[PDB]
Amino acid sequence: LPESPKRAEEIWQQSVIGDYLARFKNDRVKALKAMEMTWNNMEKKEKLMWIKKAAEDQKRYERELS
Repeated sequence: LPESPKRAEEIWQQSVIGDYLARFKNDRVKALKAMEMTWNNMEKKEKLMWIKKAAEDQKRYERELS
């Protein structure tokens, strides 16, 4: 029953989705496109906090399995 571990990009997406949806007046394909473009353009230094969160969620998954 434990949820699968979340990738760095997914954790970041969760943090910003409300804002992109409000921007694009709830055009969901466009909000998702915009987020895809943004993540793809982000430098490693900007992705690092999300990489860390993804590493911790792998540990969360492992705890929950045991």
